[PDB]
Amino acid sequence: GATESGKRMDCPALPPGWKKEEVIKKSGLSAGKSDVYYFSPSGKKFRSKPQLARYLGNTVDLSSFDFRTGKMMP
DNA sequence: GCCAACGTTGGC
DNA sequence: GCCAACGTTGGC
Repeated sequence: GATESGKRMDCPALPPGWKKEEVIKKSGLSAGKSDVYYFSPSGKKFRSKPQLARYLGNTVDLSSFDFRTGKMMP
């Protein structure tokens, strides 16, 4: 489910077609930690909440959006 | 030229 | 001291 890594998965808190993936760092000082990425319906990758907000504009309110989990967490 | 994966760091 | 957010870069 939602806490699987290495798996592209729907993010139901975002508009239709958005997906999320958690990538485990393979090497270096933070090996084993993770980065979370989002993918637009067109497949473009997004790496931060401000980046999502710039792109989505007023079609979403990301104020309570938790980037790491992909859930709204007021 | 693109882009995933690394490391950096300002703001907290 | 941590980490959200991003810049850089080698490998392609």
